[PDB]
Amino acid sequence: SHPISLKTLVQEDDIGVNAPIIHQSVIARLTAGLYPLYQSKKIPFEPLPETMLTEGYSSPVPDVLLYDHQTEEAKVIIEVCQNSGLKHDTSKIVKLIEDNAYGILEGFVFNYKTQQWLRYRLGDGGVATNSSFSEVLQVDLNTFV
Amino acid sequence: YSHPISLKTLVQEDDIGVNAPIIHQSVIARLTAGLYPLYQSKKIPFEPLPETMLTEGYSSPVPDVLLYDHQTEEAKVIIEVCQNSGLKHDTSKIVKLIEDNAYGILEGFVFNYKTQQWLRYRLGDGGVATNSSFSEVLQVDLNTFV
Ligand code: NA
Repeated sequence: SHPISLKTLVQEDDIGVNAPIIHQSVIARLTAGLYPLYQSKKIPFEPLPETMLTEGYSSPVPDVLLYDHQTEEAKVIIEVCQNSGLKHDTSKIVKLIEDNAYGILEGFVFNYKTQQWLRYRLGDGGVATNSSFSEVLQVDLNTFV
Repeated sequence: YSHPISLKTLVQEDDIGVNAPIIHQSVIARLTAGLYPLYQSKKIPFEPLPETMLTEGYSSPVPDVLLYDHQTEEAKVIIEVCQNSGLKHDTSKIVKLIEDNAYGILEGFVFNYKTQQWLRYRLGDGGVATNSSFSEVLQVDLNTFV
């Protein structure tokens, strides 16, 4: 199990200067947790951290994405809040999914301070819900953090 | 675990030279993922962290992967991932981060994914890097993960 829980890291971050470390730790946790499912062929998409969707200056760069090498598209994206709001950042992922540019089917936002998750699925009319379950991957993403 | 696509295959397939962003981040993912269970199991004491700031500000260096000592709040091992065009830069960078700064870094590595070659630099080796993938700090061959 994790040598240091997210709860402990958050409890110890009195001045808030550890936020970047905690954020990258979540990225590490998700990437490391998902990777063996990919290598074992349980999931078809490669987990990739901090990967640009395009070469544009303004390209989105999701904290974690699930990449389909065959179609050259990200199918699931995960954003970890960092000194930012869960709700705010979710309104952002919804637009990314509903504008249909990138082939993204599902998105998540995780607030590491409260360990709360929001999910959005393409086709859900712009309304997000409180879920950590990926229907694309068939896994509970909260299990990895 | 075997990698579904080898780095060799990825590079072979990118004749046209436009897939560097994906290949580079895949290397980060493989190193982070490969090392993480050693940290979880307490075989190594340092957390593998991708693209993490060494210090405060937009001035901070950000190596591709580092091994973080949560007790001293320092990176003890850093890894840069490059292709040929960045090799000279990244070799100079790891030496300077280790010898011209006080970040607590004991070892640095450059992995060139185009050639799949490793270089190592150890604090105190007088600026001279060698062609090794073995971390003495971790007692681990980093090449086993890529
Ligand atoms: Na790099």
